[PDB]
Amino acid sequence: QLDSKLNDLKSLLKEIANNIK
Amino acid sequence: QLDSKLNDLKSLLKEIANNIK
Repeated sequence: QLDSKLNDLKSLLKEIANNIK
Repeated sequence: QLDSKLNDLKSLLKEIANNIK
């Protein structure tokens, strides 16, 4: 479950990367 | 405890993302 939270963080950071890019 | 440190890193990266965004 903690790792799934980390993967959600990964999705969020990818989303912000796409936004800024 | 290491995972909590990783989650603190997650909070920091989210904060910088909000700052730049």
